[PDB]
This record gives sequence, C-alpha cells and structure tokens, in this order.
Amino acid sequence: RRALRLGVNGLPNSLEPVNAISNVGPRIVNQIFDTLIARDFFAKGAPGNAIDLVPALAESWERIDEKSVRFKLRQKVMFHDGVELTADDVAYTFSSERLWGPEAIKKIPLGKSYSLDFDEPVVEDKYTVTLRTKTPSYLIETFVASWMSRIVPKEYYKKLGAVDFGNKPVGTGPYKFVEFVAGDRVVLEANDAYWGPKPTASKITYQIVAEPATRVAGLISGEYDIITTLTPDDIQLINSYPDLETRGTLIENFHMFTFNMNQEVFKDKKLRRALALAVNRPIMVEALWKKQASIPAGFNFPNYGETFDPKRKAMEYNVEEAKRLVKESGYDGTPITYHTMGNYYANAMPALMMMIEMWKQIGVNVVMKTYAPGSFPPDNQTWMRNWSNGQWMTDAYATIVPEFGPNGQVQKRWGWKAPAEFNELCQKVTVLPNGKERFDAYNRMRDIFEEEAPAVILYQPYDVYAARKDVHWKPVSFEMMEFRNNLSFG
Ligand SMILES: O=P(O)(O[C@@H]1[C@@H](O)[C@H](O)[C@@H](CO)O[C@H]1O)O[C@@H]1[C@@H](O)[C@H](O)[C@@H](CO)O[C@@H]1O
Repeated sequence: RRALRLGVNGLPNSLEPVNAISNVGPRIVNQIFDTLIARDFFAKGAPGNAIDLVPALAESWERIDEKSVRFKLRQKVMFHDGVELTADDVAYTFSSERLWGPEAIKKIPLGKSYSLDFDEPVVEDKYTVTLRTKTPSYLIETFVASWMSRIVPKEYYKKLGAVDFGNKPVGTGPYKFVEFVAGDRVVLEANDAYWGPKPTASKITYQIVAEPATRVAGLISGEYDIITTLTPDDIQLINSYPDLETRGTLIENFHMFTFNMNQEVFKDKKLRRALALAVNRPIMVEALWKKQASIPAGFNFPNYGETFDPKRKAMEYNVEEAKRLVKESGYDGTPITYHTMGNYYANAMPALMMMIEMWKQIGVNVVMKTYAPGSFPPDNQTWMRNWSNGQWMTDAYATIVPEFGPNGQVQKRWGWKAPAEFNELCQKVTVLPNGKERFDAYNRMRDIFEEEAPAVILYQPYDVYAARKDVHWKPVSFEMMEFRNNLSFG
C-alpha cells in the first residue's frame, strides 16, 4: 500500500486523546483510537456532513432513563499491544480517576470542565458497561460519540501515566503509533488487526509545515499527498494544476478572539464590547474568505439541532457606539497586544491586520505579537489572543457551557467575571430536557455572552485542504480527517 504524506498546519503537544483536543490533534487521534458510538458523516450519500450516529466499539446501546446508558461492547476487539478491549477499559476511560474527578486535573486539565456530571461507570460484565450522570443528562450519547470519548487501555495507560501515554499512545484504531518528534512529525502505521474497515495506507506521516506558502509548494513539488488549513485565496492556483485540487467544507467550529480578563484594561466589559462592535465581519469574509466563511447569529449553530435558534438576529456592528465605549472606558491610547501562533488558524494574521485597522478607526491601538508552536506565552503577558471552538455536540451545551460556564477556563483561568444569571442558566440547561425553558435559557445565555464580550465570535471557517487527484479522500464538516472507507489511491 501507498504511504500517505500530510503537510499540516500544526501538531498537538500530546497524543493523549482528551489533551489532543484542538484543530490539529483529532486528525491524528481519530486514527489511533475509536469511540463507542461514531458519527457517520457520509451516511446516505451525504457530502461529509451527515449527523447520523452509528455503532463503533459498542455494538449496541440503550438509554435506561434520564441519566444512564448501557453499552454492549463489540467482542475480540484488540488494542495495538494485543490487550483485548473490555468494559474495564471503558469504565477507566470515563472514570473519576482518569477523566472528571479532582485527581484527574493534573493529568487532563480540562477533563472535568469538559465532562458531563458523571457518576462512576458500572461494569456489568466483560462486555457490558453503563455510563451514568449524578443528575439528569440527555447528552450522554452525543458526549460518547465525541472527541472527549476515545477509549484508552486501562492497564497500559495506568502503567505509563497520562504524560508518557501521550508520547506512546495505544488504541484500538485503524492506525498504530510509530513515532512522535515534538513540533516536527507524527508517524503512524497500518493496524492490519483492525476490527472495522481495514486501513488503506501503509503509513501516515503528519509533517508540520507552519507557513502555508511552503505547504502549498510541498504539494506542487510532490512532497505531500494532502495539505491542510489553506485559505480560499489559494484555491485558483492549486486548481490550475491538472493533477491537484482543493477540497473544502464549512466545519462545525468558529474562529474568535478573546481576552485575558485578569488584565486591568479587560476586567470590565466596556473595551471588550468596543472591540467587538468595531469588527466588520462581512468585509473580512469578502476579502479573506471569498464569501465561503459563515457568520453565525451569536453563539448559535445549526448542529445544535433542537437548541439552534434560526430566528436570532446578527451580532451587532456599531462603529459609533464602539467609539463612545472607548471614551467611557477611560482607555488612554496605550497599545494592546494580540497574540497569534502565526497562521495556525487559516487567515489568522490577515484577519488581525484588518481588525487592527478597524480598531484604529475607533481609537484603539492594537499590535500583533507572534508566538512559536509549543511556546504559548505566559498568561499575564497576553491581553488579546485568537482561538477557536469546535461545536462538538448535537446540542447547544457545547461549547458555551464547557468553555464559558462557571466551572470553565474562561471564568476560572482567564478571569471572566460572568453575571450570576449566566452561571444559573448554565446549571439549568445542563439538567433540563429539551423544551421551551431550555431553549429560552440558551437564548438568554447568548444575549449575556454578546453583552459581556468574554470572546468575540468572528465566523465559521471554510476549511480548505488540497490534495493530489490520485489520493481519494473527502473532508468532513469537523476539525478532523476521516480515513475509514474514505481513503484510496489511483
Ligand atoms: O486549536 P484550538 O482552537 O486551540 C488550541 C489551544 O487549545 C491551545 O491551547 C493552543 C496552544 O497550543 O493552540 C490552539 O490555540 O482548539 C480548540 C480547543 O482549545 C477547544 O477546547 C475546542 C472546543 O471548544 O475547540 C478547538 O477548536
């Protein structure tokens, strides 16, 4: 079989699947591991955006009541080191010890804040396990299909510990670990003992090429089979080569900028709001995205299903109100830094250059500060920074509650003093079933989010890849690459 060569924007600092949650980790850990339930993006001929959930490590499952789901595990599934998958591995994956309890904070810093209100799993037998929540949760199934729920081997993971496991991962997935050179490459090889569709590449190499121009050159020269994280300005050149093409899709993620609200100038909402109200998103979408990016009506996305609000108004744009907020905030004209890891995010620096000019027109002076991969700056040296959030559930709970809620990092680490009402609503939507009360609570949370501006949503990126026409592979509407029954050569 052909070896697959990928030129990527970046690499995660660990292959521990929860710590690898980012724009760059899932395309790798999706190959090493499996989940109990998987999303089939290609269900019923869909162009990589189907919402259908299908059996994966769980052959079947059944919701018992408002807070428990029983899973019947596929038998004779082997981890890469030979160990057979059992309910004990699944129980460990979703345990207090490894994932969501207080002891897990050191190993998986965001484990607890991104998890449901789990109770300890119950192992019924070697192939039967029940996942439970202490309080009602109708999100167990969507959680279990998500990037939080890749199944790790209990004994091997405990032996190494989360850090060393992150450098030598073992999973049940179609590709097994070969090597990891931090900040340079990850190499995987075919797991020919895979339980599902057999791997079609002999090897996969994820080679970091941080500068997108160099990545495009690598595809043109024949060094890479597929490249990631391009902008729509690269489409015409790549498609001019008869043996190459672009493959793009709008993904269930939003780009944003956010603030270190421990900094004096951002403790209060006024200047955060001034900066938010001066962003002309449609002009950025036209200039940098060739109309392909999508601007959402607040923290509100169609993948939320029953908790998506299609009637919501656009996020405000008001240059004159922004000018008045700069004056009322007492802002004295001092430059404010905005950190970016180059173009880790497609259009990060071009968007920042536009926003710097928009902010100059309201009297705020912003300056770019770049940081290298793996060297995220110290928190107290950051003021503004760019970020993104993958919308990882078929529900509005994610990402507003896990990221911006009372137990989340935006309030605890980055100092957002959220109104008490916002936190009360976060607690309510966590346990309520779908209905008018829950739907209205998310809309009020969205309104407070826009009023407070702890972050400023820019748009959903149009994720552009480029590939050799002789490498058959279709993108999916999420920040990952799927190769199961979706990778062939010739
Ligand atoms: O690639 P990202 O946008 O964010 C990562 C961030 O996690 C990491 O600290 C930083 C330094 O290496 O690099 C990127 O900015 O990944 C986010 C993730 O942080 C978030 O938890 C998830 C759900 O909201 O969405 C991702 O897109």
